[PDB]
Amino acid sequence: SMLRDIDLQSIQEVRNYLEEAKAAQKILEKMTQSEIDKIVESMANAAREEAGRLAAMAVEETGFGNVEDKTLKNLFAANDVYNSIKDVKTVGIIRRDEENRVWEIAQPVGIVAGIIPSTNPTSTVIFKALIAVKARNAIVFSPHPSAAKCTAEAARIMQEAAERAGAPKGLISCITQPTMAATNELMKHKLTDVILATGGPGLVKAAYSSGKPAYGVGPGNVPVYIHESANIAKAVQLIIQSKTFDYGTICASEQALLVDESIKEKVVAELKQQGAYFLNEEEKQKVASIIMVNGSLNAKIVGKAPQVIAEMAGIEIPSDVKLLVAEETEVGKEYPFSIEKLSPILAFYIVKGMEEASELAQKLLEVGGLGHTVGIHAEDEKVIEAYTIDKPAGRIVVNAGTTFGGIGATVNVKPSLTLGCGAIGNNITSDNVTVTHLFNIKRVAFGVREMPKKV
Amino acid sequence: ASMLRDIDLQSIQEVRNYLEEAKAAQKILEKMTQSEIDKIVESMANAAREEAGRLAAMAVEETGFGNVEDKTLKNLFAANDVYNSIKDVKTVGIIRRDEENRVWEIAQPVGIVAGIIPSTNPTSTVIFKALIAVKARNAIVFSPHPSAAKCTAEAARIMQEAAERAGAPKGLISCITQPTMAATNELMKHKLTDVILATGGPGLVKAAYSSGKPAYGVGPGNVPVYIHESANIAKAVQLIIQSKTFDYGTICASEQALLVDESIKEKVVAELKQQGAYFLNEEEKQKVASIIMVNGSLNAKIVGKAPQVIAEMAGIEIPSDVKLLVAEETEVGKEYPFSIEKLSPILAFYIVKGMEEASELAQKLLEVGGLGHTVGIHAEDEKVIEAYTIDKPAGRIVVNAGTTFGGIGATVNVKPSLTLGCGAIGNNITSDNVTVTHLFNIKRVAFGVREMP
Amino acid sequence: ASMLRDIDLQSIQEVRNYLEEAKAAQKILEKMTQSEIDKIVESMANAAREEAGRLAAMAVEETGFGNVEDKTLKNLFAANDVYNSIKDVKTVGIIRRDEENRVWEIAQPVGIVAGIIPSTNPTSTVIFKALIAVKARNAIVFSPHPSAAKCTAEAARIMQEAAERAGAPKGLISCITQPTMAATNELMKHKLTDVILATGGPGLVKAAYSSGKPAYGVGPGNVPVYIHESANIAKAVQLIIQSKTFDYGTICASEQALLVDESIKEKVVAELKQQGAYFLNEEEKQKVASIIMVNGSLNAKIVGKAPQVIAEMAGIEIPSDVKLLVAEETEVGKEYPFSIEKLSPILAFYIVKGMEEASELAQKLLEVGGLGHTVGIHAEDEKVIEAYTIDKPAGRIVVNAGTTFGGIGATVNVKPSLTLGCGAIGNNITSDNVTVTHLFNIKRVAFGVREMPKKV
Amino acid sequence: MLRDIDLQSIQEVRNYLEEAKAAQKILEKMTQSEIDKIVESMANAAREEAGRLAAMAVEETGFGNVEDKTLKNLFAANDVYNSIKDVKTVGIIRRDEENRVWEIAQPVGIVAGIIPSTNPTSTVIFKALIAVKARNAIVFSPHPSAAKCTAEAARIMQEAAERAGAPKGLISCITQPTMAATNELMKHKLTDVILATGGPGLVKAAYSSGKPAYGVGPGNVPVYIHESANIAKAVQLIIQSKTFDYGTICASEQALLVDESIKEKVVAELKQQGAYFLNEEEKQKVASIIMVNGSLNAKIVGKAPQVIAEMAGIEIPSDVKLLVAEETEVGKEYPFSIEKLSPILAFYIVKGMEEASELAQKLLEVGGLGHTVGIHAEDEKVIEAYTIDKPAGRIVVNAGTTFGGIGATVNVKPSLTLGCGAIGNNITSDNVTVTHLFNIKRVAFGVREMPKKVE
Ligand SMILES: Nc1ncnc2c1ncn2[C@@H]1O[C@H](COP(=O)(O)OP(=O)(O)OC[C@H]2O[C@@H](O)[C@H](O)[C@@H]2O)[C@@H](O)[C@H]1O
Ligand SMILES: Nc1ncnc2c1ncn2[C@@H]1O[C@H](COP(=O)(O)OP(=O)(O)O)[C@@H](O)[C@H]1O
Ligand SMILES: Nc1ncnc2c1ncn2[C@@H]1O[C@H](COP(=O)(O)OP(=O)(O)O)[C@@H](O)[C@H]1O
Ligand SMILES: Nc1ncnc2c1ncn2[C@@H]1O[C@H](COP(=O)(O)OP(=O)(O)O)[C@@H](O)[C@H]1O
Repeated sequence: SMLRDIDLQSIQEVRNYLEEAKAAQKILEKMTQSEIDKIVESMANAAREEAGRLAAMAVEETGFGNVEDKTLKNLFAANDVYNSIKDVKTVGIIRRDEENRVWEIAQPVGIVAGIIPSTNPTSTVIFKALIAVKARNAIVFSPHPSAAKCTAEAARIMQEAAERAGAPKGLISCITQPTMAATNELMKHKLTDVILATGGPGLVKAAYSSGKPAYGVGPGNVPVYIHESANIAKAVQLIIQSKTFDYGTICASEQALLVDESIKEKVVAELKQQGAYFLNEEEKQKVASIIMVNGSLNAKIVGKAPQVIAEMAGIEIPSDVKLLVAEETEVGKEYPFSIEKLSPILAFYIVKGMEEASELAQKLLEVGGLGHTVGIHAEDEKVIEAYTIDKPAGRIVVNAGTTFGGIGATVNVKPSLTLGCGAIGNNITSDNVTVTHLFNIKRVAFGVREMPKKV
Repeated sequence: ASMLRDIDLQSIQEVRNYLEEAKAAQKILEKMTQSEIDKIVESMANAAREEAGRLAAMAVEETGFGNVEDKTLKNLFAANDVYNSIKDVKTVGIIRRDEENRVWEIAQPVGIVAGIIPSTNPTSTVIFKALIAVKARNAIVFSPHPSAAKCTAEAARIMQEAAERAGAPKGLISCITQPTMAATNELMKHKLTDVILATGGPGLVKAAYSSGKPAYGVGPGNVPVYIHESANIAKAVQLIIQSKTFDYGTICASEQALLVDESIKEKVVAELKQQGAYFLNEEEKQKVASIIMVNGSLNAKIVGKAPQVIAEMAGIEIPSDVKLLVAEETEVGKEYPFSIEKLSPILAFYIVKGMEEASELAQKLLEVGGLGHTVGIHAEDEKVIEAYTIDKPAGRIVVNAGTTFGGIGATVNVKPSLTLGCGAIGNNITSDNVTVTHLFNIKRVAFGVREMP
Repeated sequence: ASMLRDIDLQSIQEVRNYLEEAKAAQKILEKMTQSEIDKIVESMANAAREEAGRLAAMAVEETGFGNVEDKTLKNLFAANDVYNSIKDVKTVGIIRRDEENRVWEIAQPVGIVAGIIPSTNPTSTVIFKALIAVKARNAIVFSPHPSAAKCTAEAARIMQEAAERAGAPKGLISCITQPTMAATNELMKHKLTDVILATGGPGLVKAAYSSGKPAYGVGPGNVPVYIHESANIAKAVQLIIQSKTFDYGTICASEQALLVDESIKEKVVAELKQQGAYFLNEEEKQKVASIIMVNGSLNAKIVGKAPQVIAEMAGIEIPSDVKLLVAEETEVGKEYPFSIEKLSPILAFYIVKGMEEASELAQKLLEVGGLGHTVGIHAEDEKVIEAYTIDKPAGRIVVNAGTTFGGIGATVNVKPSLTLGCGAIGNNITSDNVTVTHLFNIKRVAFGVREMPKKV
Repeated sequence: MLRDIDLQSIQEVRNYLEEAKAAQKILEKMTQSEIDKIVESMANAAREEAGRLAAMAVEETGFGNVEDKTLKNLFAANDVYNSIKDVKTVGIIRRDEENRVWEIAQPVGIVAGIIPSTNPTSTVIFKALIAVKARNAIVFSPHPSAAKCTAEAARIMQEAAERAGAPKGLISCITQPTMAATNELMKHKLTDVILATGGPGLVKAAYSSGKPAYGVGPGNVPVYIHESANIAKAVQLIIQSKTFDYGTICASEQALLVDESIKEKVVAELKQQGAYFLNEEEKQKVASIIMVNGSLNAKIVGKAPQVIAEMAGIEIPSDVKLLVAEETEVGKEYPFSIEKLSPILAFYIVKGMEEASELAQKLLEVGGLGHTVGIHAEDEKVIEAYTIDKPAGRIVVNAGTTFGGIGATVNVKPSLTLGCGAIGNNITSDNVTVTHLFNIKRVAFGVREMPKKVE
């Protein structure tokens, strides 16, 4: 009669972590800015040394992507995120407004529950560990099952690096054998203060039903408009690099191109030259047959090199092909090329001008991309202003790859791997989530006006 | 063939009718210019201002809470201060450009807002929520507390009518007429509900963060106020009494306990009595205590009641000019009724040796249903203020002001609001005074500025 | 359907109305004499009889299952056999005295009954449940299957109107006109509902026993029939074909697989063919197999359809005088469409070496969605019958009879019923054929006849 | 409270059900004679341990007294055993040759047995006997305040059963009772039937479990003393029943209804046999401790009168056998009109049979519907008239309702699980016994031809 079952063991595990995190966070909350910053620096530096190994671990365990790109993915969290927060004041009085007689104090949310995706398992741990601790919180991680080990390993490195710099034990922890029982327990336990839910909509929904404050994400289905004023060579190059990054595993990555008829041929030609393989009618359907199983995305094509996809669909492509492209006209969840494909596959739509492009992008976003990301390539300022203004996306990327743009690598939004899709994407915010979401502001404010007694 | 009858089913259908009309209304509204929106918002605030007294009378009459003068002032806070704080906010289209970084921001409405309305601030809260929601280009559907169903609906009606006159679409502002759990649940989980603004007790707030929907909740207050020996006592007492006795203590943020430095105790007692306080003796105390808590929870019947009314209920006898009741206290806990949030002109009175002992009791008082809400201190020595305030878990830390008027942003520079988020510690997504910027998302147009290695 | 969106609210409100009306009617009914009750029930059985054909034709027309001749007989079974088995049952006041034990028994109506009706037996099940419920002095509120809403509703009206002509109160018998989960949920959990009679799919029955109310549910059948080498083969095939093809196989207790001794295999095949069975060759079997299941369960579109219609749907070709389809089979499981409950004129045909192998296989077939329901055997060796039947988990173990007519108590002496409890093993509170004695509680008046001791 | 008691207790239930699964399959294979030998050995051990369990039960729960609990245990060991020992439960139990029908006994499988706080050890014995006799396994769940004595009772049963051939795991008991465990037990895949002897909350839960269940209801038994009653004999019978184990059995007298014409004699006779009639001052003090919050006060359950008196702060002679209180009102807020589970008796004056019936009806609606009523009378025509319209499964004539209700002194089946029929949310009004724990399979021969066509 000692606990034997995995659901039950995992609950016990979560409970221990929470007890230890509470005690750890109390200690951490008392430290100075400089004490905190030394801990954060050690972690980022630690992430930097292990970024390649963890990248390789993630590739090995998940079968997604490639080692070089995941290595770069880890460094983004270890470098860019770190740089974006290292100088942020998170301790004590963070703002004084002398003339209005008010000052702001940073206040930790306490204990954070972090849900980690399979696609970005190691990098997402870092990004969250960094911003959480910078704000003086504890954090308990819940991995995607198919990536439990490398995720846990990423967490370990953060804790141990933190500890070397003086952090208490249990500040950073991770469920080692994920279960439904464990995920529910973590989200709802009284000691759990805030949920960062980076996962599919089902899990994000559970988080907004948890009784707890939650920052969730939504899925992407990013349409990109190439206007006839675009630098076509520059645009095709930027897109391919982004689309093929880690073989297209991030959710802000391009899923469909929308192209002005008048430059249609040039863009096609530029694509082919730079490594695109245009599928013919025959090949499309074979590839389409493996894109969706049932009514949802086939997991076996996710983050797979184009040669692997070619073999799987039983077609032959040159070994130097960087991405597959299929010309399409229809949009809907029964047309596999119009959905989010999370792989080096791109749909290709022709448009008459700005209006048909907008109309189509909206159609594409209505398919599970709402509030996430859109892109346009164009040199005409009036067209850019008119196109972007009414698009339902928190990230509207101009003249950049959307993968790198969406996360804040190559455009100036805050570096993040947790992209809020706003209310339209069932989220409390459309922000790239960062350290400022993980502390509350307290306002010390002085009597400055007298309240009237009579009307 | 076609019948209905049970009130719950009718209330559910009503909610469904409102949301549909709200959707259509918001889409038409969303197409309006900043100028057109701002005119609509202006009309609402004007009408609100004029009807403040009438609405105040209905709420006092329907609920039994408070008095018409203070409720009139309360409605005006919403019609004036809240309006003034949002009327110049950019909410249409591009609201910000960052030329050096090559980014610009577009305001995006959340869609349809569900506003839950408490029984204590029923008309003022509708006015406040309607202004910030419509300014952000949303529709809003209200759910009254049952004790205040009629006046709440009337508040909504006045806004819709004021708004529509100024060009707003039909169905933009609506209100459930007979509140039920069924109807509340429908409003919270429905496909058309985009965001919940939940201002109410801990039970409703928990339900809102369990709805599957993005939510801004509140928490309850239990506001402790420290009077330091450096304080201007005569000025502190006056601010305290005006705040505590406002609308007879019905706002979540009213002082509930005074922590007083031993060294000035004598002047404070004398000063309280002179300014209208009645100190209950321990016999009077046990008797008043007997009606504060009822197995279990705060006795609704003393809520927002005049001190003479409360005195009669307890079976004690007090002078007219008496403005509030005070009880001496040493203990803190659910088993000590004078230590809880009382929502009435009743104060606890604790003696402390100094700041360190003051913080300890205050911490203990907050953990009884006040965490993350509001705290107060009266003092003139700036170092004592900083040391005391730095570690208090409250989104509002009010210095040298009444906490009623401070917490809502009337008399201290916090954002005008009647929905006070209590941060993670109060089970809320934010610690801000909720206002117009919380009801639109920002979309970012951002340009390529760097190469990837 | 301008307001069809709120059908959930309408259906709920309607249920509340029906239950309130039911409460008043039953209070009144409970006061009547045995003569009055018995006079009413009789009128209901008589009206059902006259209307048997018209109801039969509505059900066939509305649902597309079955045929008019057989449904007429199904309706008459409820109107005649069920009625006759209950006509003398005492349900008012003191129903039994036991003078030497100094006990007598007083009958107590359960109150208001919630009746769930299947699409396969919509009119006949209304008739059966109405007769036994009212005989026991209860009110009953019906929930139709949505595919069968109109004919079900019509059956209830005929019972109620016929009841009124013989003196019954209004609202005694009612029926939900717009079936919904919301309404079903309301009906099962509502304050005034006392007992649930759930004759429907497994999800609906499980829900009934999750309702907080006492419930009599059913289970599905997957009836295996053993033909032992001692069987009268000519007689058996006749009984089997009649039972299996009745209403085109919609009756759960209908045969689903034959297990045939290897040693007599040649005669059975020949007799089956002569009496109207078509043996599918291996390829015909696959095309028919491919329409048996859609999405991991039975395809509703073949249910209760004529053999020629099934043939057309599968794209195969059979004579017009074929009465049922038969396929040779070796495997058992959900992945073997011929091994599941087919609810249509289709039979599986398994060869077995002897009794012990039949029993192994019989257990396996039941485990695929048939536990506690029905099994059959045809044999003339009493020892073999006894050894085979003894350990089968089925409430009805039918010997030398069609299992359709046997299961329900038409041709064997079990209680006449269209609600077949599958016992604990089938997730039911009883394995009985549900009947009138299940719809009233017994109160016992008992006299002190013994002394409690005072010291140990 | 312990943080992880719930998970280990869930585990224990799971282990028990799985051993019970294996054990029952083995038990089910035995002959009638092997089963009957087992049941007899169980009865003997219950008989031998009656006193030791009684003492444990009194001490752990604070309810009742050791002599009566010992008698209570012996009722289960003897009366129940004797009433079932000759019932056939294996194989063919009946052969109707003219009608051509064989009946075969079929065990329900695994029973979940919920045990009340009032009759912990006696109920275990009772249920273990009828469950095993019908060839089932059973897993018990105690009320937490009686966990140790309940488990001990289960332990003795299994060991008694084992010596005579039973398999291990046949009879088990949750040692750390919890909601989680109870919940796990009622809904578990391996659970076949729930026997729910407990409060109204749990019975509702059992009928909400998705499983077949036999529940009980609460009692609130009114007994009418008609002018035709033998007053001396009636009072003697009533006091014996009412004070048995200090009134802990559910079907215990709670209110007397007395004909005005014999009021005088009855009051004096009650007094003569040890009743103490409370005055207005005493009434109000006692009434104050009968319920706390708006539910029955656990501190008076099964307590001697003197203990109750002291608790209410009144004093009474040490020889007082029961407290009585004259009453006119009926309702949830009149503590003397509700079920008191202790030696307190309401006393109602009535003008005749008709007023008595109305009041009886009102008392039953206060949590006694379907359970038990009593009447003392020698007038045959009144009894018949009084009893016919009472909604109760046990209608006891000229006997104590405690012993009548359980089937000790009137001829209902000896039992400690009393069903309240449909009117009390139960599938039966029977005293539950062994025939409720096996289903009947019917072997039925062809006796008719079906005609294929109608006119
Ligand atoms: N998973 C389930 N959960 C809850 N209830 C269910 C479930 N499955 C069936 N039911 C209950 O039974 C009814 C639906 O049963 P069906 O499975 O649909 O009956 P069936 O005859 O097998 O199929 C016919 C119906 O299904 C459709 O595919 C077909 O077009 C037709 O409407 C409903 O009234 C419902 O209460
Ligand atoms: N260990 C786990 N932790 C969190 N969620 C899980 C876990 N296992 C399963 N899930 C949930 O079940 C589903 C698993 O499917 P997933 O692995 O996301 O497939 P796909 O990648 O094709 O969407 C998701 O909705 C996920 O939230
Ligand atoms: N609008 C509403 N509709 C339905 N129920 C409500 C509503 N507002 C509050 N409630 C319920 O009533 C409670 C309010 O507390 P209550 O005791 O009625 O008044 P108070 O405590 O403010 O004096 C909440 O906890 C909530 O569960
Ligand atoms: N199966 C169970 N296991 C543990 N506790 C239970 C169970 N059923 C009810 N309770 C608890 O028992 C208490 C109610 O006891 P009650 O049923 O009133 O006992 P009594 O019958 O002696 O009056 C509640 O606190 C409830 O949580």
